Amino acid sequence: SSPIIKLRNFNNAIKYMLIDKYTKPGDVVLELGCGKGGDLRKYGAAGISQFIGIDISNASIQEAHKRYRSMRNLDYQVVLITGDCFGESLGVAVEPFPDCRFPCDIVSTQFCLHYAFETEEKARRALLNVAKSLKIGGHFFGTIPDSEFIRYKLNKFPKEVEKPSWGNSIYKVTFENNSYQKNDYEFTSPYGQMYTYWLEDAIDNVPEYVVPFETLRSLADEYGLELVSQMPFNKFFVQEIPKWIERFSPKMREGLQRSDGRYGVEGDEKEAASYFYTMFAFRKVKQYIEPESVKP
Ligand SMILES: Nc1ncnc2c1ncn2[C@@H]1O[C@H](CSCC[C@H](N)C(=O)O)[C@@H](O)[C@H]1O
Repeated sequence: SSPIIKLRNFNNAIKYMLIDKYTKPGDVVLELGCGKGGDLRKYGAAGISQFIGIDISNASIQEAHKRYRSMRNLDYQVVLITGDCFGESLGVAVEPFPDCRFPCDIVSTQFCLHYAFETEEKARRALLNVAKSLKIGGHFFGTIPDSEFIRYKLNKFPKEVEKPSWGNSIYKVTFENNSYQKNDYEFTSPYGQMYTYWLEDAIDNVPEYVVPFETLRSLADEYGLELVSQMPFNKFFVQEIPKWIERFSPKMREGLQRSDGRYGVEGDEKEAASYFYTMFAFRKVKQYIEPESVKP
């Protein structure tokens, strides 16, 4: 109905499309930054065997527990853990939860990996956490702001603007500084490139960090993860929607359909959801061995 509701419907559609594209029956899923568990139920149709949700917010995990408790137990085991997925090794978080079945098949980071790019140390710790958790042949997928859209918008500001900002009725980005423009329209470093993000009734002016996708790809490769797909939300939706029209309920279709009959978003939610964000998927191709770790 409202632009922000259509954004939420669209992003939920994206997550269904992403999860069901790469997740297989029987998979063990590690959901990092799982929040209140809003995607827990999206794995049911995929037929997974175990969902491990980790989030740094104990309040969100408590709410995840409460929402799961009122649910009848699904066909998969659910493990919900309060823990820092980006600034600490995952072993600390999951050690009290021996039911976790590692190595897993899927690592999912939905709308959260960009918080790991606060520093190189945190970005590397997050990606090592992802890589070490996975089987060879496992997949790492997720959703982050598209650095190429961010660069496109940043490139429009003259160097004199001290705090480049843009948005529309439902979102706003405010960069901490103009170092990008002063640096001939390139980030001075891949990490800690901070902007405050506002999303109506979702994110209340919280700092987050650009994820220059070439750096995410380079780091992933260093830790044994090969890019399978990276697509802005609008192009991913176009690619997947032909197989999903029949799967969505009537109300779900109605909440995704435009007046010209196509499915997707228009208006302010078009930029806020379908341009601002990209999906990605990596496959683990080799086991990372820490440099100089093999001793006599
Ligand atoms: N270092 C960190 N470790 C784990 N979770 C983190 C984190 N930094 C941020 N988060 C979590 O990232 C989440 C972003 S909100 C997205 C929640 C969920 N993945 C969904 O798509 O609905 C929040 O729950 C926040 O607490």
